[PDB]
Amino acid sequence: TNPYKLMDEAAQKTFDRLKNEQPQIRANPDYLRTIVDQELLPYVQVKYAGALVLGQYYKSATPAQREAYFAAFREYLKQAYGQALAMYHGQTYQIAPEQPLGDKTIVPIRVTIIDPNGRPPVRLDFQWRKNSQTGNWQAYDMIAEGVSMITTKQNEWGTLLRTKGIDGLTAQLKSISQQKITLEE
Ligand SMILES: CCCCCCCCCCCCCCCC(=O)OC[C@H](COP(=O)(O)OCCN)OC(=O)CCCCCCCCCCCCCCC
Repeated sequence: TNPYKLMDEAAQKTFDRLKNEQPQIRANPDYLRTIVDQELLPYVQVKYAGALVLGQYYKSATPAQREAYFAAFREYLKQAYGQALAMYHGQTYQIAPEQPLGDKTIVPIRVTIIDPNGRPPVRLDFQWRKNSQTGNWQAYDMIAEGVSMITTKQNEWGTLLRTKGIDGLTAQLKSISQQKITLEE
């Protein structure tokens, strides 16, 4: 279980479904949520990325609040990444070539989304951590062009956390995950 292979398998499998399952996506755009759930989330440290988004506000949550938060957060990943896969129009991808890992516990792995018409590339640095029990590698952030998504969400949900706490943020996640995914034509 090595992050460069996993990064590449996740990518291969996602692109395959996006190319070959247009009928399913067009019959029901929320079917993108499946492609995210089956091809991308198995490699995502969903609790850890959820907890990082909470920061200070993790310590204060009851187990009940945390489990309701994480459930909401996974639904919210499927919806949000689903809505991003709605931007597919026959892009291809490139992976950073494998480095040796040595003793490193964090590794950034770039996937360049490549436009078929030679429009500008999108550089996504996926952040992989070695799990400290199992040794397995999982993604826990995405740096889109220069910017951490996790930091982007800390900043954007910070008032909602100061005003309404985890419960407020869990209500907003559930709310967004109920938005039907929309397709460009
Ligand atoms: C590896 C396979 C990659 C798939 C790419 C397929 C190509 C399809 C074409 C579309 C181009 C892709 C880039 C879209 C532009 C963009 O980055 O934005 C896509 C959007 C940002 O946009 P927004 O303003 O809607 O944010 C507002 C949306 N709420 O991020 C998101 O979902 C944000 C969600 C991130 C939440 C916290 C971060 C958790 C990190 C966990 C890591 C998960 C994946 C790990 C997998 C191993």
